[PDB]
Amino acid sequence: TLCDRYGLYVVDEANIETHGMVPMNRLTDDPRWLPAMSERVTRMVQRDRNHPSVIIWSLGNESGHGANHDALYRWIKSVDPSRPVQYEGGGADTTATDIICPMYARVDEDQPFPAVPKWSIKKWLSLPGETRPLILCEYAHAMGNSLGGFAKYWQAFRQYPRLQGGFVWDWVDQSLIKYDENGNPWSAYGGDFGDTPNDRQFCMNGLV
Amino acid sequence: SDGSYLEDQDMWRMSGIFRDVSLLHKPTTQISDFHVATRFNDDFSRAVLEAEVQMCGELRDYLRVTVSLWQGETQVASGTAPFGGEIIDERGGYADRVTLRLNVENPKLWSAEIPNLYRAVVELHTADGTLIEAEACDVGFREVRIENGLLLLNGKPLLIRGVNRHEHHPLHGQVMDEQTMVQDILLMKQNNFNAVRCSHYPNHPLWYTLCDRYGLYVVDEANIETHGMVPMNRLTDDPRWLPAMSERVTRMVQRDRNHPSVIIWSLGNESGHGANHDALYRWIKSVDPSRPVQYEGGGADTTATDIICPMYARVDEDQPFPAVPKWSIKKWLSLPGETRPLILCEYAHAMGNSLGGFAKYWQAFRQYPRLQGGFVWDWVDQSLIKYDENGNPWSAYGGDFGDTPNDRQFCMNGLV
Ligand SMILES: OC[C@H]1NC[C@H](O)[C@@H](O)[C@H]1O
Ligand SMILES: [Mg+2]
Repeated sequence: TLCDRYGLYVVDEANIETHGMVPMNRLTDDPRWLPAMSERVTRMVQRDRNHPSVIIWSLGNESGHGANHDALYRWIKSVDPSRPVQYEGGGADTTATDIICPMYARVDEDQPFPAVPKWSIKKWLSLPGETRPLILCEYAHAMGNSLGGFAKYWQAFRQYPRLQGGFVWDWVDQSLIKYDENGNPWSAYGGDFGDTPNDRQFCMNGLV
Repeated sequence: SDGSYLEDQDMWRMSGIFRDVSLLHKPTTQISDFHVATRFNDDFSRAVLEAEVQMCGELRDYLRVTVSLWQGETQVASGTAPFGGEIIDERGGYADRVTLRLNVENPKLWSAEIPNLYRAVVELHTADGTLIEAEACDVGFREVRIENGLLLLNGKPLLIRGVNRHEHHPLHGQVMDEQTMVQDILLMKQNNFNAVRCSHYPNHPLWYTLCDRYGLYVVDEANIETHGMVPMNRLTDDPRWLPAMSERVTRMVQRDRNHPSVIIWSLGNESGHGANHDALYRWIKSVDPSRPVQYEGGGADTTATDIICPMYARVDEDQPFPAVPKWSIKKWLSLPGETRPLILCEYAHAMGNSLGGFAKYWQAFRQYPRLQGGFVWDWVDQSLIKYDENGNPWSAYGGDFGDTPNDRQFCMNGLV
């Protein structure tokens, strides 16, 4: 409602992420989990389809690429033809996405990982057969004293018509407040609550 | 002559009888034309050689044509037939033509790396076996095509290491001889070139034979350039000049279509973009579907080209001229709708102490699949020899002969 009134475009994302599985698509390629995944996508579209601020649907995050993704992609295109669908998993340019949407691809340098390469963004646009626009679903990791090289993305976004921008990672540091002996508040991160194993300061990635 | 309006290339303007003169004796019943074509299976393990032969003179029942294919001293395939094509339309077929199909198993493929040639002999003879005349050419088995935005030879993506070459000799002007042609080809291959662009006219006929034998890819170009017109397409958009332009393209294709080294046809150079270009583009695609057609004029990506072929576009920087912008090459590939491969028909101007930034093109050509290389401008400096008072030779350029107006040292652009 507030994004409708003040004016922001929204990408609305299904609550599905299975990053800790080996391989990443162990559940999303299995037909017994297709019921559970379909509830997460269908109920989101049925709740949010009337908001003008929502302009793109997303199938979730970091779940590899399985046949359950292609089925749900097609379900949305059929009940709501008015918004594009995007999905980054499985190498960012699968058949479950209308937009090429890499995470952390660089402007000029290739990162040629097996199965899921991250081409540089200028090269990706022009791979034989490729016609979709490219919007980074995550770029420029803002962890601590960071954002070096930010100007180089903005120079590319303005020069190339099919590079249409991206989403910085991310808005706000996820730190929590603890109290010392004198009751003075201090900012805490992973491991400060006796939680174990944990990933330490990696939860603080914000611009604010 | 009025032909001069079509011959405005950047070069010395000279005149006379500058290539060979011959007499040829043929019998009254003769072979008047023949074409050779090669078709392949998915993995290049089986080929069909298709030869079409046409005759002139009086048709008799006893006439026969034989085509044999030789690899060195070994006959590899052979076919014989009487005259008479298949039915073509409601009025019948060509009585004075015949098509032979020869099967070849595991043919050795032609490329610039390994230039394997066969010899095709075409005999016109009687049924009892008296020979009337023979003709022959060198045959290379190769397939050139554009598939999914890439230019492929024999199923693999080419990387063109090309140069533009003019026919120029400092003593003899525009007269070419075997010795100079061979010297150029050796130096080109010793310096890692695999391709040459005939800037900007058909070459001496021996040139194509030597590129077949030593292995270079050739771009063969029609003698049409109208650079000095305002605007550049004043003649090429005018239907009264369509006859003159069509003779320049059709006669080149009819002379050179059998050479394996020719892999791309070009419609000419710097003539803007007019409707005469689209018509001739379509004429070639229809008589010779086996080679792509390219044309740079009119902004390098018009409907008269199968390949985007800019001249002097930069790697990273745009040059946004009105009507005919030169995008940087990485950006051009990805303009909305664009799917063709990009090969620069001229890049890296080698005038004097030059070629700075050359490494930056080669880094891009290797990183991007649809950037498939280009042709440097150019091979040899066009300077001429003058003599001083003591008879000492010195190298001369525009203006040194009292020619006026002239363009000074701009004629010297070579790597050698
Ligand atoms: O030397 C400049 C160069 N520019 C482009 C032309 O095609 C060439 O003939 C030559 O004039
Ligand atoms: Mg010119």
